[PDB]
Amino acid sequence: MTRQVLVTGASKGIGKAIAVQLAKDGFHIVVHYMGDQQGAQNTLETIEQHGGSGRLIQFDISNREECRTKLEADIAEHGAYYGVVNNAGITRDTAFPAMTEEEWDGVIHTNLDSFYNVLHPCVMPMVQKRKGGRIVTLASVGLMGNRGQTNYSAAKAGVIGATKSLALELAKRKITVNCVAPGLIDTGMVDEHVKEHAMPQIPLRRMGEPEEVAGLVSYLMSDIAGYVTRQVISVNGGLV
Amino acid sequence: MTRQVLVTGASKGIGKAIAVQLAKDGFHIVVHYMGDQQGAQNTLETIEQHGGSGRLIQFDISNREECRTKLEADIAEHGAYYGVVNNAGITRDTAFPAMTEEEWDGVIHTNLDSFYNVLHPCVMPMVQKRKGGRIVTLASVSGLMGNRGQTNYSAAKAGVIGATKSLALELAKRKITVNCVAPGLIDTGMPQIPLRRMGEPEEVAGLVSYLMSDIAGYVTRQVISVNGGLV
Amino acid sequence: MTRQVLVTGASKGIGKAIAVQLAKDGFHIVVHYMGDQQGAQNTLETIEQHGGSGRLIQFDISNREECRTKLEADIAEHGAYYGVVNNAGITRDTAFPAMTEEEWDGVIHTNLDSFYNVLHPCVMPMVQKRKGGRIVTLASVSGLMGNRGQTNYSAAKAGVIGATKSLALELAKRKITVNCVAPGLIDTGMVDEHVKEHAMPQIPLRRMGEPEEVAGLVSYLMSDIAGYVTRQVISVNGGLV
Amino acid sequence: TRQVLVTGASKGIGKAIAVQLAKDGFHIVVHYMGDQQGAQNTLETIEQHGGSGRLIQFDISNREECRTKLEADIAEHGAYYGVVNNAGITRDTAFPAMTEEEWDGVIHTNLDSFYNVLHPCVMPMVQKRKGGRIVTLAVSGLMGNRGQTNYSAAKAGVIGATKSLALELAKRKITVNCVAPGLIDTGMVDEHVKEHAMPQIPLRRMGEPEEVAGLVSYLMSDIAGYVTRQVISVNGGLV
Repeated sequence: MTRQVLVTGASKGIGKAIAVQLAKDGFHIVVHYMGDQQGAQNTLETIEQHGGSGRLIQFDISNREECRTKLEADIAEHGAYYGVVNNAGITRDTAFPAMTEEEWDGVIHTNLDSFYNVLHPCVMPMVQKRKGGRIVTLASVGLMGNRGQTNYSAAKAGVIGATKSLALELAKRKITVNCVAPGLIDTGMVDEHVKEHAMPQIPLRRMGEPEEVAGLVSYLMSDIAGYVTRQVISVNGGLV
Repeated sequence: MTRQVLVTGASKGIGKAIAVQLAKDGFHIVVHYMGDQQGAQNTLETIEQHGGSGRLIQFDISNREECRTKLEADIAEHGAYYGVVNNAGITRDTAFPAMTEEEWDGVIHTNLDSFYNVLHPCVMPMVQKRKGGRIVTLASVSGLMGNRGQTNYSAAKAGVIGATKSLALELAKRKITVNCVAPGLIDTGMPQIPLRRMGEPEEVAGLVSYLMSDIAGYVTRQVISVNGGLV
Repeated sequence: MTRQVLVTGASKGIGKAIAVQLAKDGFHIVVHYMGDQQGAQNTLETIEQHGGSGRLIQFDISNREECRTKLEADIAEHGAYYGVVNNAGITRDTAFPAMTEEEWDGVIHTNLDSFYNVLHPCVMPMVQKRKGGRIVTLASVSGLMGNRGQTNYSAAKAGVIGATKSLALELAKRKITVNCVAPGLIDTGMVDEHVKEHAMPQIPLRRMGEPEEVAGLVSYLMSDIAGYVTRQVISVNGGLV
Repeated sequence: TRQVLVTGASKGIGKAIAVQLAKDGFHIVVHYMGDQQGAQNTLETIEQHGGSGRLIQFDISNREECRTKLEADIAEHGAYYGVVNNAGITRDTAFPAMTEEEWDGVIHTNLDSFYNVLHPCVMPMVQKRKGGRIVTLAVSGLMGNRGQTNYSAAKAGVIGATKSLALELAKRKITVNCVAPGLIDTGMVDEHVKEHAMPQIPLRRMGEPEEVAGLVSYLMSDIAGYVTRQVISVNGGLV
């Protein structure tokens, strides 16, 4: 009966807004967090006070072994997830010639390897339950490239390509696979010089809110969105 | 403080499903038709059956002066639309070497010139109400990727995409989102589609519904595909 | 065997550069013009003076019947074209609310209807000659992402791209490739300078392109080794998009 | 006077590119990892037809080997004018069955490639102040796979890296583009793949390596200096 949705990074910002909204939609939210147990608990309590249901889960997304262990156990105990939302991390400009090995490797392995680390333990349980499903990845913002971000652009484009290929793979199981690509989102601590930097590039001349990303994820998660797959959809105020 | 949404081609198929879903969403639907009054009436009947509301309107999207006259009179009587859904459009499939003048022109006119004919009388009244707004055009996977026998249709729908993105840039400062919905193959009465089925009219309407919703206010200048994974 | 290539709008700028370069490549160029006869003869004289061959043709790409008559007569007399470069176009820039009927219609029916008006008389002869061929349409970055004050131009060029892809699919088995070239901002001379450096910061290369730089990509697509490139829209825009 | 590194030039597309770019007049650095026979023949063919070049060996998966060999080669001969970074061969694996090693290995070979080969080359190029050309090579467009999430992730990542680097080096008159071939007849193509793919290809034939090399030749050419940040597909209409 009940449909469970794992939301990574649901202790803060975009992941928290997604978790709250999907709980409102009726999904049993698995609120994931890395270190911030207080924030995850806050998310879950917000969910419960607005009439929904969920539970916490903890793992470090860059720790593949830990991801597998915690997810396989949570799944063995509670059943396969109907949905998996894989949220993104932050970026830091660095010009390619100046870029160090660690900057390249770290960006690639935190932003691209998390696709495998989080989704591999989750996909076949979802297939085996044969009730369809939903997978939604999120970009750091992937389609266009950006100065000083060859590593983050490679990672984000990689996620997009992995997402689309997996969409082709899982189409026959009635699991939709889509990527959401937000523009500049106001998550509460963004640099002023960042706002200053990009606001003229944004037709709507304003930052997006986390709830605005969550609305798009809520749509993709909904039953009527079952013919939408293999897509990367941007919520960026017209930036691109 | 009712919010009115014009839906062209709403007497049948995708247009009908959009009109019905948006009425369920709480919008007052202006059900447009050209000759299919019976279909339009059935749409409005269903709208009221679900507890919604709306009204009919008649014009030929290809007749620019008729469009302007009827739309401006409707806006005079009831106020400006909050949303416009530009859905009407025909196909005249054929090999390009065999394609006639009529087969080219009719497709361009009904599919692409309707952008100007329907939206031009509607934009400034929308802007002047200073309450934001929504414009959703309809294209096709054909417009994104090309398709044999559809040089005309692919041209017209790709053109709708380009016009839509431009208008998005123009109207963003009034908080009016402008987006385009590109359905794949829709069953309105197959091994190249990953989901291995045709789409349903309601599945197009669901995406139009999302775009018409208040929480979609930061999505603009987009062409979003509901196509089973074709592209 | 001589291969004829029609080049619309070849009296000036990009069309001229394409005509001159293709003549250098060895193609017999049909230099088309609408009103600018002297520019077209300038193009043909350049071609001739570097040892190439060509001939003029006149018609208005807006006038479908004139296009058909002139192209059918030229092809009846000289045989089917091997290549067609659909280059000619117009802009009528305006914000959408202020845009007139004629500013919308003129752009759609000159830039987008051109596809049918020029290519329909030319495709079946090309196919019938069973030698393969080349069709290259010219669009714009405006038709890829949209631009303020260009709902009409963006629509027409996006439409050109969609038609190009569909025709590519129809003709692929005929060994005719069909592609679209999308230039960025090209220095055609006398280009308005406010427009110019308003556009400079969007262009990574921090310069406008040269007509020869567009002609070089058309020249590549026209070449035999490009026979596996079709259904593509290729941008020459200094990294704009 | 203008040197071009061509990785994977011992065979197939890489060989075709090396041969053609040498006919265009570039001095080709013919790279190989294990296929020394093939690279020797690539260089010998170049020289027989009146061109010039030299061999270089390294494993593109070994960042250290790449850096040492490329820095040494550049120190002796000066920075490359062009770098062509070719792609490996694809493999089917359903995502559920895919192993840690299949994922990590494809990312490491097909994506980290970008850093391992290009990073030693970019700043020297910039410092020579003669402009330059970088071309990455993505096999794309096919339908009906049993899964290629890792290869498609790496190829999409290469495209993103390429476009971003294009943005960085635009000011330096260095163009950076990606070429995405369809199904190319390298002589080692599975019969099953030919059968399944051909009805999806409007041209109804595989491409020839020389048809990819012609597009690389165009991008390397001086007249192509206004083409940058692009992915250009040579695929017979596949997509």
